[PDB]
Amino acid sequence: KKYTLLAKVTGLEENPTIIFDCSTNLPTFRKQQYKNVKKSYEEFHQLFKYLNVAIQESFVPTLPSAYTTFGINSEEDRMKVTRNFQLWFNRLSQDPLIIRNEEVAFFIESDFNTYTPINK
Repeated sequence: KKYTLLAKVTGLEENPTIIFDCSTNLPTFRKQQYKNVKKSYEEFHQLFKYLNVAIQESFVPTLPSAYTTFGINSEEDRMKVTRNFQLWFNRLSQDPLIIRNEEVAFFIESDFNTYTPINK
């Protein structure tokens, strides 16, 4: 009965890339299954910055630390950062008012490294 947004962070690659699959039934999306979505950290910052000021009635989860995300040096670091982005996606998906915002869809569906908000 509920709208759902399920992200599975599958890996990472200045401006690191976060790789994830996405499953949703939200009518704001073009389709339902997305595989190997690639988003740069700066695109995440753009989405957070929009949501933080656009949805002030909700708590928008703070992004994983840029310092630790940009500072990956061990495979252990890589796993910890992967888990951090997984936790971020999980908390985002748990707010039904946030996932209804079409900027979430535009972020996920736009070309790698191109997302800035459509809405002002």
